[PDB]
Amino acid sequence: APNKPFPQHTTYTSGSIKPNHVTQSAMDNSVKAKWDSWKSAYLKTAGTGKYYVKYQSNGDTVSEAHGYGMLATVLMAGYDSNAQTYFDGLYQYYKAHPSSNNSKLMAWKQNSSFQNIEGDDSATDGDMDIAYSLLLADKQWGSSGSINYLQAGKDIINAIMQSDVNQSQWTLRLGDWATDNTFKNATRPSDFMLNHLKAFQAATGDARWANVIDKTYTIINSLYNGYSSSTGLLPDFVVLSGSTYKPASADFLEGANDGSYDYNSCRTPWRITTDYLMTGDSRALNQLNQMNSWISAKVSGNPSNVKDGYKLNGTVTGSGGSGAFYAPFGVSAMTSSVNQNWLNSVWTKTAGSSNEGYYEDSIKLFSMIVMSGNWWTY
Repeated sequence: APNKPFPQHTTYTSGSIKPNHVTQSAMDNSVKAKWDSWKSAYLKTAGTGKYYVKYQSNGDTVSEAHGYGMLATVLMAGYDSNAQTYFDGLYQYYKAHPSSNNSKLMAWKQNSSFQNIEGDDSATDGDMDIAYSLLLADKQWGSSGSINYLQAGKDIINAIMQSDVNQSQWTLRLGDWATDNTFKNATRPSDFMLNHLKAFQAATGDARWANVIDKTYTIINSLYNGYSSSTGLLPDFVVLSGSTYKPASADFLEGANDGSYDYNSCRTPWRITTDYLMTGDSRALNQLNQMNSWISAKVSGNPSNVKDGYKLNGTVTGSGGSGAFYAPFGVSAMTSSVNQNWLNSVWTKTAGSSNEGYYEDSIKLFSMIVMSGNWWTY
C-alpha cells in the first residue's frame, strides 16, 4: 500500500495560507474529480506495458507531458488504486525513448505512433519532472519492487547534471542540445523548479545542485529588479549578454513573446513558490509577493480577467482567459494572508473550470494539488 496516500494534508511553511471559503474535504474531492477527468482525457495506453500522455488532439506527446503524467500518478496514489500501474507504464515509455545525447534523458517529442519527431534531443523540464517523480515513487512505494525507482531517479538526475546543466554558469540548459554559443547560456524560468533541485541534492549528495539553486535565485532577483520591478514577472526565456542575464528578444526560440510572460513562464508562480512553501526559503519571496500584488490589482481580483500573456511591464499581450495562467497565481497567492480573498477566488475559478486542453488542465491540476495542501516532496 502507498506510503503517502492522497490526500497528505501537508503543512507548508509558517505564514502561508490555503483557501478558507471551502472545506478541506471539498478541496480534496475537487482534486480527485480533476484527476479523473485528466486521466480520462490524456492518459492513454501506448502498447503493452506502456502508458503515455496525449498532449494534443492528434495523439502526439512531449516529454513535458510525460513528466506531468508521472508526477500526477505518484501524487494521486492512495486515491487511484491503479496509480502504480500507470506510473510503471509511463516509466517503460520513458525508457523506450532515450534522448540521442544522453541515454538517461528523454527524447522530447513523439508522434501518435510513438516515434520520435522534431529531433530526438531532450527538454530539461520533462527530464526534471521525470527525475523528481522517481524520487517521489521511492517515497510512495519503495524501491524494492520490479523497478528500483530511487536508482532510476539517481541515474536521470546525474544525467541532467551531465548534459542539461551548464556547469560553467551553473544554469539549467534548455535541453541537452543547447551547447552552442547562441543557446548554451540561455535558460527558461519555468524550469526553475528550485524545490526539485533540493530534492536532487538530497538524493545524490551532489552540491552542484546547490550551485544551480544559488545561481538561479540570483537570476530571478536580477531579472525581477532589472526588468519587472512593478510586476514580478519572469520572461519565457533568459539570455546572458555580457555580464547580465536579460530577457530574450523576439523569435529567439519559439515566438514573438520570448522575452515576455507567456506560455512557458505562466508556470513560474507555481514552480518557484513551491520551494518557499516546502522549506521557508525566502530568496524569491519579494518577487512572488510583487507578482501577487500586481496581478490581483491588474484584474480587480477576478481570475476570469487574467489573460494568457503579459509583457514584463504588465501590458496585456494575451487574447483570452486560460487556466494555465490563472491557476499558478493561486499558488503564489499562498505566500501571504493578505491574499486570502484572491486565493479563494482563484481556487473557485480553477475547481469550477471546464477541461480546456492538456496544458491548461495539467497546470490547473498541480495548482490544485498545491493549493489544497496536498503537495509533498522527497
